[PDB]
Amino acid sequence: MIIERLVGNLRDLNPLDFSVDHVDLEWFETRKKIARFKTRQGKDIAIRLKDAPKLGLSQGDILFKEEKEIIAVNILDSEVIHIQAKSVAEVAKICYEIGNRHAALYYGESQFEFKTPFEKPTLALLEKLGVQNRVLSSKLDSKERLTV
Amino acid sequence: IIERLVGNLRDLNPLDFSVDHVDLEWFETRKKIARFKTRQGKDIAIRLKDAPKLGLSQGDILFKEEKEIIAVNILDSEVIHIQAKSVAEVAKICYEIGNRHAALYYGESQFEFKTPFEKPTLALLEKLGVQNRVLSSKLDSKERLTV
Repeated sequence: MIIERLVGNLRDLNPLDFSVDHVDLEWFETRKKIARFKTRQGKDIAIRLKDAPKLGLSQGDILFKEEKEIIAVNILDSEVIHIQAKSVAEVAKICYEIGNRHAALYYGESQFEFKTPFEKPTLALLEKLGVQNRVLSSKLDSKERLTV
Repeated sequence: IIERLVGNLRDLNPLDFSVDHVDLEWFETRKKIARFKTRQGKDIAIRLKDAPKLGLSQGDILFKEEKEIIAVNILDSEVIHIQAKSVAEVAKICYEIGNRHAALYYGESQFEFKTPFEKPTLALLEKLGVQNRVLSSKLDSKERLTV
């Protein structure tokens, strides 16, 4: 149908248990408040949200639940530079330099880790600074973005 | 014309000396070639070989003959002194100031940072609810974040 409100998330499980269909978003499309998708199973779906989370849609956000049938957001993976900073000093240097390049940036899964989309210049930079990183196909979750 | 630094007043120097000072703005500290006039009115030319990549610092000696010194002094300016509460906040503060393209410097303790005053920057900082005080103080080159 024409979805206006999130119905929670698969994380606050949900043993599934359910027949979950998925909408596949790029990490950059997760901030759309009005749009039309087609689900994995090909259902036609419309979002015009009231009170989208300011951060964007996250993995597992339930768009639809009728009986045992679910539709949920899933974020496609992309190539991502996984930055591992050695100190607080280096954190500020990394963040300030990426912020300068106006690249997107996200919190990693540990204090000194940070994740940005892959872009040749970004990586040139990171290597120039001699910062540790690996490129990986992985998932930029909205809830972990740096506001900006 | 001065081509080489002769160390710094910090590695003292009890003074002891008749120190004249060149007065630079924090943004002028990266000049490699230029002409100044000292505080005492001497005329002085810099064409440096191997300027510190970071800029001239407070107290960098430009000239020493006998007891007479000439040294760099960085004029104080209004500076937002940022005190971040966590590593998380450090990355958000730094990334947002970088975005704004503001200058940024390391403070004197781990979660302290200093940037020129500018209304937007401070608007931002208050918007993020970050702790800061404005103060006339000194942005030393050696503590800049490269870019």
